[PDB]
Amino acid sequence: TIKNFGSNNDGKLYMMLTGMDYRTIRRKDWSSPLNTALNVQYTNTSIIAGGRYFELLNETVALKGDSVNYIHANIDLTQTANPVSLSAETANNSNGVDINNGSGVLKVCFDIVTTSGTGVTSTKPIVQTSTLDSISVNDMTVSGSIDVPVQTLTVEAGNGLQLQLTKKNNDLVIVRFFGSVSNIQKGWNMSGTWVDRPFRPAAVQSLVGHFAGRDTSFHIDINPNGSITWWGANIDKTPIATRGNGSYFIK
Amino acid sequence: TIKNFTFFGSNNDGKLYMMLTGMDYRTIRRKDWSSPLNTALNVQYTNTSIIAGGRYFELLNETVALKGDSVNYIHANIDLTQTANPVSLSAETANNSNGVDINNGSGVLKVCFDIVTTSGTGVTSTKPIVQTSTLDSISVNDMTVSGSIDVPVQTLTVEAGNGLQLQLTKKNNDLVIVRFFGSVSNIQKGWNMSGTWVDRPFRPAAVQSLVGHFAGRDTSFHIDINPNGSITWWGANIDKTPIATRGNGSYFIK
Amino acid sequence: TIKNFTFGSNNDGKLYMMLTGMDYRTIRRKDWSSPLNTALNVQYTNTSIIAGGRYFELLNETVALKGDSVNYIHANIDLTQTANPVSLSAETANNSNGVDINNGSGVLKVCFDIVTTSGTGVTSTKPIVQTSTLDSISVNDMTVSGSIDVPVQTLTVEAGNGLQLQLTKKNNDLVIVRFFGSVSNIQKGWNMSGTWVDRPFRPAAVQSLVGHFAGRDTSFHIDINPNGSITWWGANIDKTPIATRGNGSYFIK
Repeated sequence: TIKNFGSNNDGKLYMMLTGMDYRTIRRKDWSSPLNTALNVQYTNTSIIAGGRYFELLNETVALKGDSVNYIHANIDLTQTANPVSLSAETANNSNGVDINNGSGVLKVCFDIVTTSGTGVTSTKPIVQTSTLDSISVNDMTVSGSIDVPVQTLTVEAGNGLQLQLTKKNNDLVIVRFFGSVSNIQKGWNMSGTWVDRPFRPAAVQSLVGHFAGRDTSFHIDINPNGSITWWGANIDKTPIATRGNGSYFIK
Repeated sequence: TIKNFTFFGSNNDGKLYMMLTGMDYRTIRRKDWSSPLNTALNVQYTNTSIIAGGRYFELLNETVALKGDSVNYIHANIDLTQTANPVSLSAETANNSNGVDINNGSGVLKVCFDIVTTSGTGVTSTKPIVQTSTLDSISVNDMTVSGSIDVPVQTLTVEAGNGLQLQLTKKNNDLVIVRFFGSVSNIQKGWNMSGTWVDRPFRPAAVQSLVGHFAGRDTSFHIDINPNGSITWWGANIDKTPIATRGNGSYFIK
Repeated sequence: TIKNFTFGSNNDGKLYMMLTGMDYRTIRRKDWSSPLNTALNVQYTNTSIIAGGRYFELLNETVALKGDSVNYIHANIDLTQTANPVSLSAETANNSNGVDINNGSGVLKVCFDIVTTSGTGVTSTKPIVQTSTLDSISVNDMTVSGSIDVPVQTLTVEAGNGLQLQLTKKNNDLVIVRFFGSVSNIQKGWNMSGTWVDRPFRPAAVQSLVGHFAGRDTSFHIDINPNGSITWWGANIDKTPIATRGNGSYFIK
């Protein structure tokens, strides 16, 4: 059975409070769903979809065998007896239908159940997405991963030197050295392209590199203006391969 | 028109809603279900929901007149004494948000939610005010950030001794990048540098070997930052003539 | 006094808990005005609390404290006590019990404040943290005043030829490699003859990591290849080992 404990304005209100759109859910299994043959029984699961709260209380959905089943909550607000029904479908058919601003049936997938010919072999929930703008927090613990913006830049610095720069969170940069340097003196600026503004550090950064197949090393300074100063020893006309990773903060 | 739902207790629900979403009186929740329409020096909110002070209301074809050649700060104003129309919009020359607690006392709440810049003839750009979620501790599985994460940063300059200087920057109380400066002289391999030890908040759990480079040379050194904060020299021996020491090395505290 | 409001109260309770991402072991709490500390008492002037998705207000509500003690202030919710389901207690420990009052019977106890006293009055107060338990967050900007804890994995590799690597990976992305051991019998371009880097630490692209020979002016680098093998790119080393040290960093992604 399904209990359905409203107004369009409350639907919108609740969606805004929790930061959900029409393509996700809030979901809590208070007790575990139970698998029997080609069926899942939701014993006590609460769902919020489109800001509308409902409960799955010993509600069984029947499955297709040897398949990945996409379990959907389907909300039809005019079906005043049973507004919510469950379906098992061959694809994620979530439709993003706005049931608080317009007519229509909201379909939203919340579970993925894989079956053999005779029973359930695995279950994976659909993620519950909280879409937020700016967060001020004291502490955070992450069990998976944080995805931050990444930008890349290849710089032909001059004299054969190449830098491949990767910047994450607009702050941490790792520079990978490539190419082969020749015709440069200590203290000389390299003769090629300056580092693009978004990768320039606030203060001069000395990055250590290594000459491949040798026991010798160099460093370069990436200056705040984007210029690059050579601080290895003088190199004559024979190019020497330059390699290594160096890291700096922009901020 | 403005549809006023959480009004005429409404103050108890207001407080409840503010608490659930983590908002104070100086921010909003806001959703344009359809785009506002800009026409000459006017913005027409076609279908926008706002929560201000935990009070939910809708702007349905509600137009605000704008000042020309100006940055217009669009405010929602909530005055519970104006029983017939407790919410109104204004376009103002500054952000005049006032943080007034309308759920516990009298007063008019003003909160800016849009910034609309105009030429002489119409809207040239619109930028919403950010919706701030003020949270204490978060446990999350995964996060995607489109802008940036700001984490705490601490810096320390250490006169390590023998002319070596370290400038340490620590972020999230964990990742440290050390920048070498100064010039080293009169030191042997294996000796502790004769100066100041690294302050406790920058000390690593395990010894960290940081590679540096001698400016203008093909030669390098490393130092160890020991868990006790001491710094051990692991370049070759250096005589009386100082040699300039540079380079960035990174380590984790934890 | 305690004024109760959220008392289908069970369904609204679960609804509110789900909207804010709270379980039965935390609260939402806001002092709209400052509590008053008066001798061995705290007077909550105007404080709202949500516990188990139930909202209530502490209005001129005084809790007597033990002297020279750390007092754990609890909200206690017993839905069977219809006329006054909520009461406050000051206790010698955090005795929060996580009782599910919206699905089951029982008294929920949840600590929300820690009030420390001298012999005569309050010396400090510290609120209990309000925990938001969320699944996936999509955000524009975030500011953190404390710290972010991300996953950390470590790996020690007996790489071959005497070279040892200690790798630490954070957020499944940033790796810092610490070199140890002493290397011998290797040439430039040769793969180290030991254990390859485990799959979870392998980079998408070849990473050159610079190291230093302890007590010397000389340096080397190794390449960690996407297949997990490690290629020597120092000068050739004969039979006599040389101690290898240093930190190098790379991104996996």
